[PDB]
Amino acid sequence: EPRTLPPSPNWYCARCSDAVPGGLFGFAARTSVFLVRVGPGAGESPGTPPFRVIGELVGHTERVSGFTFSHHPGQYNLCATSSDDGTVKIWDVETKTVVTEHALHQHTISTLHWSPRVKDLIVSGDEKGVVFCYWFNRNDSQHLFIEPRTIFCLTCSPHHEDLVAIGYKDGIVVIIDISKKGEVIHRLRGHDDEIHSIAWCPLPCYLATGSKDQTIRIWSCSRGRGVMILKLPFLKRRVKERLWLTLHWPSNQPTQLVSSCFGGELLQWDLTQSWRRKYTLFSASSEGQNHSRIVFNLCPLQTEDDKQLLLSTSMDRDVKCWDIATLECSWTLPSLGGFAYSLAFSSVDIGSLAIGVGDGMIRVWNTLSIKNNYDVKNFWQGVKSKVTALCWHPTKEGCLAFGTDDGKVGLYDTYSNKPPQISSTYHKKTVYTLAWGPPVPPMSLPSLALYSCGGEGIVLQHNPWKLSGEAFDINKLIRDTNSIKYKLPVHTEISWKADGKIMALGNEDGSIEIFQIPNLKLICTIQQHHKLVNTISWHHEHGSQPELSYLMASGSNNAVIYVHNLKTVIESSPESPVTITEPYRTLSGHTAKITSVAWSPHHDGRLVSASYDGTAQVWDALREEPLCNFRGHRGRLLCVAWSPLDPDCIYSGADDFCVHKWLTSMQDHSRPPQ
Ligand SMILES: C[n+]1cn([C@@H]2O[C@H](COP(=O)(O)OP(=O)(O)O)[C@@H](O)[C@H]2O)c2nc(N)[nH]c(=O)c21
Repeated sequence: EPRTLPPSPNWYCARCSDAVPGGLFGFAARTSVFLVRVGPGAGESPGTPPFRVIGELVGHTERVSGFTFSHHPGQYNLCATSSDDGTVKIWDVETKTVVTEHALHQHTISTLHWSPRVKDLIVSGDEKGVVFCYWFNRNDSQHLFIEPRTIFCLTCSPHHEDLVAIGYKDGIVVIIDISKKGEVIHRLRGHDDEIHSIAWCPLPCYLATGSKDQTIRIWSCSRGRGVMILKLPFLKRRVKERLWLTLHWPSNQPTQLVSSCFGGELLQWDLTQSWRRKYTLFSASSEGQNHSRIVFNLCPLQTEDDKQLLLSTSMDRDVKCWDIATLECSWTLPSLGGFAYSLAFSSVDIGSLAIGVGDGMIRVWNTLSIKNNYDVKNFWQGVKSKVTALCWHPTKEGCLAFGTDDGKVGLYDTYSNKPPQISSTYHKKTVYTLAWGPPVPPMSLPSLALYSCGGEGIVLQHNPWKLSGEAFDINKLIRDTNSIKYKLPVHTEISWKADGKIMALGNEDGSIEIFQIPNLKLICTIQQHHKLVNTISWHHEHGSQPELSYLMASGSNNAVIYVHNLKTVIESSPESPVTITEPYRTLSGHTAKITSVAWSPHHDGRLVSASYDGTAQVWDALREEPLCNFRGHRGRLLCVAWSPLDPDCIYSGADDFCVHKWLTSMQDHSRPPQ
């Protein structure tokens, strides 16, 4: 399996993640459940954090709203999910397949719980207050209804196999007996708002409830009354955001109770110090290890080497693992909240990978961290909208160019906390391409200019030193230099040659026009593609044969990839432009549009391509031979990038909300699926 940057855990679900001893962690994300092996079984270096994304539960067609592991010894491999598609599925995580399922619910399911006491019991509840009890082994059921209120959470008793606690949207908490046709045994009034979490005392009774009303309440089953009220402290920061108050009652420390707080802070409440309402802040000493937005779920995981771990899911899109013994953050697994549109490695900071995501946050992945496989920085300043284009500055470290789907073009400094400069001139459509190169008139009359291409077909030339100034339409220069009466084509791609002496423009009609410095004289037009040009890449200038740097790969809405050698036509320097209609090489194999191509900086004529067919293909372009096909993604690939340091390592991003880091040598398939 490849190293994976997963989709964000789902929000506002009382229980859409869970863990089992060993062990294995699973979290709902969009329509799937992603499994994470944690501990010795993850197979990681003694330095790097002991975890790894190993699998995915695929089958649901709508949002997964609930997830629960079977905590019965021997059946830690069984789990259950709930979905907005109306179904409850039982899974086998070792085969990622569905054992059995049901669709008994007639309304949108809220959550579900695997009974801690009965091997095959799974209780679920929907937003009309309907509860189904499901025994999957003998395929039995029990339609129940308690109160005409929206169910938010439910938790089976770990001690009594017939007791189930249910929390509602209005603050009502009930404990029912499922053997007595769902009779309300206790009715707990006190909360004024949504119940988010319900935890029973691990010792055989007491139970704790967490609510949006900022209070935690401990109740006694004997008296059916509340014995303790814990209100959240108004702590200091370390934006209108509502609270989510979830709980964990550690079986090791029955006198302690873990909860979330404002801003995603985690708290450990000492219940013996009742009147003192004494708590301890998680990672109280260290800064920046804590979540920055609210926490939704908490899952206890004891590893095989007896480590007490706690996993948290958050709105800040991080998944964190805490050591309960120290209350410190062991590690962090970042996640994506949208499409992975662009990938770009810096030529200055060689291992620095920038990721353009559809949730309005730029990720910078330090792929060279020895102690951390997921060293990822977030940048949300002045972005908001989807980042659809990225390009590092070629010489200035920490300077990143970015473009958004609403036509914005910006300059972000990642070494500092300076707000990004936003260009005044913007495109009427999505910025699909950015490129650095030598400034052309009128700008040249800065060392490098930032070029941006938008969906409307305009390519703007930006000034780095004066971003708020006026960006120039290069069509105004092309029209004059090459003397063109009729209108110019819709540009869809821009790619500079390595020497900065040649700029290539791809168009909606499928043609690629070849211009040259300093006035963009049209010396060549490639008529090969008959559909919109998506991507163009020039070969690097440090191959065995320096004549390789005249090779140009291109991808369009057709599945066929073309390579064109431009040694002759460029070195001939024709005053009359030349039309080329023959490919120097041809790469067939993909079955859908090509979104991205890139040359390996480690080899000669080795190309990687990203396609809507759901795969990435590695070619030996010179011999037109497919080498390996990566099929890890479940969606359509939007971008691909070669590791600058490892010749065997490639990164890819798709609309499945995933970035995969994979090895060419580990791929069994050689060509795309047919
Ligand atoms: C219009 N357009 C679409 N793409 C590619 O196609 C993806 C999305 O294309 P889309 O038109 O936004 O939606 P659709 O193709 O699924 O119907 C983007 O992530 C790009 O990789 C494009 N890529 C480039 N370079 N230029 C373009 O004008 C362009």
